[PDB]
Amino acid sequence: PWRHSGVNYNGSTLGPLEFEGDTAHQYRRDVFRPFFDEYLKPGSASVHLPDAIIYNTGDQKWDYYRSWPSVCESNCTGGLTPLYLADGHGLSFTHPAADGADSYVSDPAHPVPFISRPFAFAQSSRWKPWLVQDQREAESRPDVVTYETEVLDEPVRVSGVPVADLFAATSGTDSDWVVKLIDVQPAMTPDDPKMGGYELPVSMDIFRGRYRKDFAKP
Amino acid sequence: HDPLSVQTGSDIPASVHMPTDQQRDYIKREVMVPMRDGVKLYTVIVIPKNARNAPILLTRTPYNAKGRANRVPNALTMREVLPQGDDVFVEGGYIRVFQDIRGKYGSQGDYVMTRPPHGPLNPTKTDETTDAWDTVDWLVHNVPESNGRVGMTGSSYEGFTVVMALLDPHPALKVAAPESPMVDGWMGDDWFHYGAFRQGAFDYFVSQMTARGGGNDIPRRDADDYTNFLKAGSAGSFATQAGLDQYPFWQRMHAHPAYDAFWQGQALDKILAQRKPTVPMLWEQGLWDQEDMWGAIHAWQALKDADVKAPNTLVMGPWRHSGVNYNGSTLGPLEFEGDTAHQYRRDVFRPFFDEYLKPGSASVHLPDAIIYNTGDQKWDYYRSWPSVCESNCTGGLTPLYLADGHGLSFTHPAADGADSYVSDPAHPVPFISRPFAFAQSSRWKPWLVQDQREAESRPDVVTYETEVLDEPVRVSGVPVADLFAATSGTDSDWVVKLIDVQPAMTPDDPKMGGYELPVSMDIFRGRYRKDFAKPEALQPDATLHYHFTLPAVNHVFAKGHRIMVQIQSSWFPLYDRNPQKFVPNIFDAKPADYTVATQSIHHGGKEATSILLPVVK
Amino acid sequence: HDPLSVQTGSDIPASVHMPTDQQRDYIKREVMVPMRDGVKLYTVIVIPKNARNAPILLTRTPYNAKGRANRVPNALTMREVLPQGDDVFVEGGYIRVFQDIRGKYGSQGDYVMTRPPHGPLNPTKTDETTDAWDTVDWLVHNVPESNGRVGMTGSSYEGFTVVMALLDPHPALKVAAPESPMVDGWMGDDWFHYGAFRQGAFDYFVSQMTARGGGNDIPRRDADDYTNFLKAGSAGSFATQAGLDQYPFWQRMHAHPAYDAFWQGQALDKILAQRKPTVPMLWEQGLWDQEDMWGAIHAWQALKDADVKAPNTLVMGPWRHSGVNYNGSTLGPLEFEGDTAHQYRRDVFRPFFDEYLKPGSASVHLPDAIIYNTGDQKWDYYRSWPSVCESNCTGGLTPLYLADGHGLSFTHPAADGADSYVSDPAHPVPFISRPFAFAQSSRWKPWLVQDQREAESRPDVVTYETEVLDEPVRVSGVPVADLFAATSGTDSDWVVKLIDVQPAMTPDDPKMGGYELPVSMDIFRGRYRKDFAKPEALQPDATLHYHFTLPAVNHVFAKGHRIMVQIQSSWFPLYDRNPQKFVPNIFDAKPADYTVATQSIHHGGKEATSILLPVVK
Ligand SMILES: N[C@@H](C(=O)O)c1ccccc1
Repeated sequence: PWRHSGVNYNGSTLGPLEFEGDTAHQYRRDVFRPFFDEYLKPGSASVHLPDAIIYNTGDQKWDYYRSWPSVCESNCTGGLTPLYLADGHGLSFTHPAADGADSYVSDPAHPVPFISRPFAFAQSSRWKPWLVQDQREAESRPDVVTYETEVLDEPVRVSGVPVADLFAATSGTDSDWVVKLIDVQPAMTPDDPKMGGYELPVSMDIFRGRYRKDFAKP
Repeated sequence: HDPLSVQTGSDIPASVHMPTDQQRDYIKREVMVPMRDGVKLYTVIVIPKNARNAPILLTRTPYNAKGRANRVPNALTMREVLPQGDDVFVEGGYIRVFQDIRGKYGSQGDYVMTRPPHGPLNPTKTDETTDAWDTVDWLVHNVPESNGRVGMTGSSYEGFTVVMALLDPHPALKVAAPESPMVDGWMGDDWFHYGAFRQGAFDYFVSQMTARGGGNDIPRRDADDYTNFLKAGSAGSFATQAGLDQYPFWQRMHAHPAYDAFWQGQALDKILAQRKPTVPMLWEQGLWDQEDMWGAIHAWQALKDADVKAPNTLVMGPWRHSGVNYNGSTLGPLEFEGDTAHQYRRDVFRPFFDEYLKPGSASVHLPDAIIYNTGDQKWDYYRSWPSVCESNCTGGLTPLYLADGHGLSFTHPAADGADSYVSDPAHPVPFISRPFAFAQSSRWKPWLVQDQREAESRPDVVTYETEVLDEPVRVSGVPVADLFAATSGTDSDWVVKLIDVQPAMTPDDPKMGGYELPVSMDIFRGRYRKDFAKPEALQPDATLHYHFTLPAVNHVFAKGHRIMVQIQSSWFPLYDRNPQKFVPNIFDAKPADYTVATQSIHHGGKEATSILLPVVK
Repeated sequence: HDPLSVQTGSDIPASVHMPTDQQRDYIKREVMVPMRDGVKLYTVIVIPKNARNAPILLTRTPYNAKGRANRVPNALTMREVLPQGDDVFVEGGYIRVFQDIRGKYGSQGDYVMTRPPHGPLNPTKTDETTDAWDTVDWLVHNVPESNGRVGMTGSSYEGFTVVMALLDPHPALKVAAPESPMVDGWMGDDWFHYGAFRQGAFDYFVSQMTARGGGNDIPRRDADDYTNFLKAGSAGSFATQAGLDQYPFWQRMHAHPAYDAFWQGQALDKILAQRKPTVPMLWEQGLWDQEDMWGAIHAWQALKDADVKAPNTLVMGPWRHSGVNYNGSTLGPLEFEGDTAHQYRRDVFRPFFDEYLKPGSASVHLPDAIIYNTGDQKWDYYRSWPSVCESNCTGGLTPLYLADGHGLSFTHPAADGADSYVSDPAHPVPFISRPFAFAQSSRWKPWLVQDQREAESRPDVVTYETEVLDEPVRVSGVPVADLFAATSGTDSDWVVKLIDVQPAMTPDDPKMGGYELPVSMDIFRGRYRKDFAKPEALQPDATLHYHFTLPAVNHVFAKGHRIMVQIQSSWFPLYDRNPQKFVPNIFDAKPADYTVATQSIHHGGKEATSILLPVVK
C-alpha cells in the first residue's frame, strides 16, 4: 500500500489512509532481506515465495497468492466479472438489457485538475500521495460523469488487473478517456470523521483515444 | 457506625458553599427581571468587586445568558468569566449584564424567532423593544453599584436585540453599538441573500427552537453536506425529512418565499430609519462577514439618509462574522497589521462608550465610517463615506467592463460579445471545497476569503481578469453588479465575485502565489430581477439586465495583482439550487423541475456587463 | 389574524415526531429498572432494528448513561451512536445496554464514591453487586429481542462496576471483561500509589460528587497546576481552599491516609479472590495505563493464585488508560504495528464473548496472558505467564545492579558505594514538562511515555545506564525495585524509573534519537516501608531497604539501546510533596514541616540497589 518508491521508507500511512504497521518495513524484513540472504549469504535458510505477495487494501493485511491472478481475461483459472454501468448513474453486475447513454462536456479551456488547485510539479509533498486523493471535487464537476453502486450489503472482493470495457463517443476527432475505479467509504465514519463518504480511488488511468486501434499508428 | 468510615447517606453534599466564591474579584447576581406583561426574564449581573457607580453593559441573548457570562465557568477573575470581547469593558470596570431573551433558556414566555416589532406581525403588548426597555428600567433601579447608565451591545442575534431596542429605547440607554446585527434576514442577512435561501438555517432552526433551552442538530446520513442536500433534492425536501415541517417558524418562512409583507415587516434598517433614533450608534460588521453582511452597513446608511441627529459611525474591519469580539490579527491565509479586533475595541469602541457611560470621560468625534483597508493594511478614517456611489455622492462609480478574451477593462468595449457556460443543477459548484458539513464551523467561519481557483477551473463558471497591474487601483465603497446575463431556462441564480488576484509569485509567502482572493461577492435570484415582492419568470435565451449591490470594499489592487470577476449560477451547499425552471416555490422543487441551462454573460456594447467599482484616489 | 404570517404562540413545538427515527437502523429504550430496595435505575437499551436472540453487552456507569450511548447524538446508525470500543459488538448485532449507577444522573438513590461491597464498610441491603444482579435479572426478563445471555464490560469506574458484579453475579451474566478497573485505590490504582497521594483526585471529587448529575471543576488561580498546588502547600490545604472540606468522601479519605481497614475493605482484587467466582473473565489494562495500573493485573493474578476454576486471561496492549476502546496505533511519539486496540477487540475480545453469549459460536482457548511486545512490536500469547517472578515461577528475576560511574551492571558489584542527590521540596520535579494543569487531558493521557531526558538533567535525580547494548535484553514480567536508599530526613518518597534509552541516532525518525522512554516506573511513600497500614518515621541517614513491584513489562532492549534507571524523591504536581519530615498525616502538612533532604542511593555490596528485572529467553 505504498506510493512510488514507498518501499524504501515508511509504509504505515499514505495520505489520509492508515495501514497495519510499517508495511514497507514489514516487507523489507520478512521477505526482501531473507530472500536476498538465501542467494547471497550461503548457508542461509531458503524462502519459498508464491507468485505474488500483495497487501490487501481492503482486508488490511498481506495476501500470499501461490498462483496470481486467479481471474483474468485469458488463461486464468476464472474470468473477470463485468460491473456494468447503468441508467440512473448506477452500477450493477446485471447487464442492462436496455440501451442508454450519459453525456458530459469536456472543455479544454477548463480542464479537470488531477488534484486540487493550486498544484505545482515542484510540490513533492502533494505529488507523492496524489493517487489516494479524494475524488469528490471531480464528482461535483459538470465535466465528469460518475456512476456508483448502492451501499453494499455484502463485501465485494477483488484481486487482479481490472479492465476498462468502455463504449464512448466524442463529438470531436480525438479524446482522452480517464476511468476511475473508486471505493466510496461509508457515509459516516464516526471513529475517523474525515473519511466519511471519502471517494477513494483504488485504481485509475488515462487513455488517449487516438491510439484506440494501434498504439503505433495514431 | 463511625461516619468517618461507614457511609450510609450520600457522598453528594446536600448544600454547597465553596470558598472559591470569596477568592473572586467580582460578584455574580442572578435575577428574574419581570417584564411589563408579567413574564420574568433570566438576567445575570456581573459586578466587579468594590464597584462604586459603574456603567452597565447590557446584552440580550437567545444563546444561554448564563454560559455567555461563563467563558471560564465560575472563574476566579472576571476577565476569564466574561467573553474575550468584554476585555476593554472589564478593564474599564463596567458592570456586565447578559439577559436571556423572552422564551429562551432561563427566561419565561413564548419564543418567537426574531420576534417582529409591535405591528401587523406582532399585535401583542410586548416585543423585543419593550422587554429591552423594561430590563434597562429594572437595571437602573436595582443595581446600587451601578451609576444608572446603560450601554447596549452584541453580535448577530445579540446585536439584533440592540437594534430592536433602538426602535424605542429607555432614557437610561445612553449609547448603543450593534455588532453584525440581524437586520434584513431576506435581503442579505441570515436566511436569504437576494431571495436565495441559505440551507445553513435548517440546523439553526432545530438548534434554537426544538426546546426552550439547548437542543441538538439534524442527524446527517453522509458526512458531506454537499451530498446530504443534493441527494435530498429541494430545500423543502430536507426540512421535511428533518421533521422541520412541524416547526412553526419554518412554516412561516416556507409560506413566504418572496420578499412579501412578512419579510418587509422585519426589515429593521427601514423600520429603524422611520423611528429616527436619537441614541449614539456604533454600527459594526466584518468586511468578510459570512453571516450578516447586510445588517450594519444598511442600517447605518439608512439612518444617515434620514439625517439622524446623533452619532452614527460605521466600523468595518478585516473580520469574519462576530470576529470583532475575538482576535483579528488573521483571517484564513490572510494576515493583517495586528489584532485589528482588539485595536478597534480599545481605541474606538470603549472611548466612544465611555463618553456617554462614564460622566467626565473625554469626548470623541468619530467620522462617518472607520474602515480597514485590506489593500494598504491600515485603518481608514473617512469623514464622509462613501465618496463615490451611484446617486447623491460627491462622485460616481467607475465601471470595470468585461471584454473579449475573458479580460476586464476600464474602457467601454465597443465590440458586442457574449460568453456562455452550462449550469447543470445536478453538479452545482461547491461554495467551498468538498467535503463540507454545515457543522464544520472551522471551515465555515473564513469561507469568504478562500481561494477561487477551484471554481475558476470548472467549465460551469466564467472568469474575467485585467492585465497585471502597473498602477494600483484604489476602491472604497459599495461595488455594483451591472449584470447583463441570459439563461436558457425560465429562472436562474447569478453569483458575481469581485476578486483580487495576488501576484503570480509571492516569494515571501509562496502559498499566496496567484491566489484568487475574493474581496466582495454575492448571489442574486433571477426571478426577483423586476421585484423582490413579485417573483416572475425569465424569458428563455433573452439577455436580461440585473443590478445589485455587492459587499462594501475598502481595498487596493496593488501592482502585480489583477482584478478578477467571476460568474456562476450555483453555490452549493450554502444556497439551495435554483431549478433553472420557474416554479411557484423553489422550496418545493421536484426532480423534474431542475433543468440544465445555458448561461451567456453579455460583455461590451449597449448590454455591457461590468462591476461598478467605487474607484477613488 | 393569519397564522402563517402572525405568531402569538411559541415557535417551539409542543412535541416532536422527527422522521429521522424511522431512518435509524436501531431503537433506543429508556427504562427505570427497579432495584431490590425499591430504587429505580436509568437504563439505556440500544437494540439493533429487527433484533432476535441477541446477546446483551452491559455497562454500568457513573458517567451519564444517556450520553454514553450518544457518541453522535441521535445518530442515524448504531455504529455512530455507540462508543468507538463497541465497534466489534455493533457489527455482531449485540444489544447495547448502558445504565446509570445508583445515585448518578438519571438513576435514583444515594451516591457513594466507589460504594464499598456489603460488609463492615457497607451494612445496607444493597451494593453495586446486587444492583448489577437486579439489573441483569430485569434485562433477561424484559428485553424480548435478547437471548437472555449477558456479558459485562467497561473501562475504569465502568470496569469497577464489572468487578463488583463478579463478586456475586446473576446466573445470566455469562462472561465479564473488566477494562483497566478501579480495584485498589490506595495500593496503586486511582487515589494513592503505594501511599503517595495523587492530586488529580480533587477535581474528580468536585466534578463527580457536587451534584447527582453533571458537576464542574475547581476554579484555578494559575494556568499551571505545578504552581497552583505548590503555592497552596499541602494537598489538604488545596482541598480546603477548593472547598472540598464539605464532601463526605474526601472527609473519609482525609481520615484514612494509610492502608487501614477502610481501604483494605475495598481491595476488590483480594475480595474477589475470597469469593472463588466461576464466570469467564478477560482482564485488560494498558501497559502504559496512567490511571488504573494496579487493577486488572492484580485482580487477575489474585484469582490465578486462588486457583480460580474458570477462564482467566489477562490482556495488556500498548495503550494508555482506557485506550483499549479507541485506536491503539500510537501513544505520544511512539508508533505501533497497526491499530493494536482494534486488533484485540476483533481478534480476542468479541470472539471470547461470542463463545458464551452467542450459542453455537466457535470456542476460543486463550492463554494466561496476551501481552503486546513493546520491543518486538507484535502480540505475545503466553501460555503460562509470567515465567519469571520472585516466588513460585519456572525461574527467578535477574537483578540489574546500580554500579560506580553511574552505570548499570548485571554483575553484582562487590565494591560498596553510594550516590547522593539533594531533594528540595520547594523545587519538586515536574512529572511532565511545565506548565501542566490537570485539565490538560491531551498531556495527561500519554504522560507515561514522555522523554525522561529533562529529569536526567536535574541535580535532584540520579541517572544510571548500561553501555550501548550489543545484545538485546528481553524482559517479560513484573520488575521489582530492590531499593537501598537513605534520606537525611524522617520521611521520603522514592520514585524508581525503568527506562529504555533509544539509540543515540535514529535517522528514520530523528526525534527519537537518545529518547529516554520509560517502560515502567512508579513511586513509593517511604513512611510505609515496614507496614502500609502503620506508617513509621525513617531514621535520618540510615540505609533502608525498600522492595516494591513496578508496572509490568513485556519489552525488549535491542542493540543500540541502553537500560536506564532513574531515581528521584518527587513527582509534582501529580503526587503531593513529601515533607521529608515525618508528620502524622501528610495531607495536613504545614509550611514549616517541609524540609530539604539529602537522599543517598547505595549501590553494590550487601545493600546493592537494583531492579529485579524479569529477564526471559
Ligand atoms: N480512572 C478514572 C475513572 O474511573 O474515570 C478516574 C477515577 C478517579 C479519579 C480520576 C480518574
